[PDB]
Amino acid sequence: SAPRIMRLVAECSRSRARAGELWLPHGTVATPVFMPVGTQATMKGITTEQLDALGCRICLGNTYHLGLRPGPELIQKANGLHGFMNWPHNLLTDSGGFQMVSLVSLSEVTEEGVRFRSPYDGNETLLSPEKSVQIQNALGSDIIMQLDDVVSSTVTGPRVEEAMYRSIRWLDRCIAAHQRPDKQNLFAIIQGGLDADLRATCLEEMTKRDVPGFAIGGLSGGESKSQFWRMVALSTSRLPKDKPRYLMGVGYATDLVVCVALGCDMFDCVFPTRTARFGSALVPTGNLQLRKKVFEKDFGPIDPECTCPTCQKHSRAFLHALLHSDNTAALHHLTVHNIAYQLQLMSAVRTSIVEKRFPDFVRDFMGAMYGDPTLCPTWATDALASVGITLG
Ligand SMILES: Nc1nc2[nH]cc(CN[C@H]3C=C[C@H](O)[C@@H]3O)c2c(=O)[nH]1
Ligand SMILES: [Br-]
Ligand SMILES: [Br-]
Ligand SMILES: [Cl-]
Ligand SMILES: [Cl-]
Ligand SMILES: [K+]
Ligand SMILES: [Zn+2]
Repeated sequence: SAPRIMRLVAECSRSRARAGELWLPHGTVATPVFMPVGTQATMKGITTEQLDALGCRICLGNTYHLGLRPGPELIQKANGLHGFMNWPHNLLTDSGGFQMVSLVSLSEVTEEGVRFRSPYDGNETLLSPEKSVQIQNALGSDIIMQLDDVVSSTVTGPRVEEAMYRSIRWLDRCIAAHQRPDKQNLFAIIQGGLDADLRATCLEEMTKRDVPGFAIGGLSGGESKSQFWRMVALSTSRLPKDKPRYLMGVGYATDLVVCVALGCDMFDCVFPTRTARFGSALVPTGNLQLRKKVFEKDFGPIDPECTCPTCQKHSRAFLHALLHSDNTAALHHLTVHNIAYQLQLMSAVRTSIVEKRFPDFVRDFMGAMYGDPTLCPTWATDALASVGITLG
């Protein structure tokens, strides 16, 4: 009944890979899409303008870092979070509850919401589904995330089932609190941890609600890669095909390609930024460790196929010297490049899907990444074989 925000351009015959279009209030976004953090909280980070120049048409943004106390913040801006960020394209804004429960061990979770006491004076801050959705309505982001009860995937016990059912109840609360469904798209977040039955229950129950899209939560928490890819495959097997699948917290290139093969459409991770901080640059063969002296007299670019400004203007040797003379500017250049590599990777994946050659693409990618596609990690081989893709 409700209008679908996603159009399927193509689906490959073997895997679950999909190429599509998100039609959002600030423009169309090609999927599968990696979503960089547009929030400027980092002193060392790429700017919104450079993201626009790279071709990024949707990024992540929250106001958790602003203000006086921890939690999401109203900004009291006439143009909302888009005006605050000077961003003409699409924004995805999480609830802020994940950061509130992860960054502060003092914060506690009750059915009423996420509770915190002031570090300075013990002031009590409560983030309820109602408050989360009201803040997100004021911010005006294009896609807003349900407030959910997040538990560590390493945790086992009744707490997992408790959080799953609480996430369902909070999904209903957020749906009810959500004004402006004509301008913002609320996504549910599938919970259940590594328990197949709990996650299957969460799938069956959450897909009963007519929300524009669905996300897969509680993965990439230190769980085994077997459990990770099995949970992803379960989720996408039971999520509707005419709506987006957003897998939160995965940025490794191999994980991206594999989870595209499993049916995921949207991704996010701060991995490119962290990789840059080690003096490392992402390439089809993995990463170049530019601090090493084998690049001292290497005057080629990071990647002669890369279209990013760093590869247009600077060489490996310049970056190698800059890492040891001005680590910060080198970090900025490597950040630009790694984000451009993530975008270039997603674009090439989508192109391979549209041209009906995705399995050959995966084979080439694994060969370049690991030497020969049969040297691919065992978990990725299992995952790919589960949806009809064999290597070599
Ligand atoms: N709102 C929300 N934001 C998120 N970002 C990343 C996740 C990924 N799941 C995290 C939660 C527990 C697991 O150990 C993993 O570390 C996520 C979520 O599950 N919910
Ligand atoms: Br990023
Ligand atoms: Br040079
Ligand atoms: Cl809704
Ligand atoms: Cl060396
Ligand atoms: K805050
Ligand atoms: Zn580059």
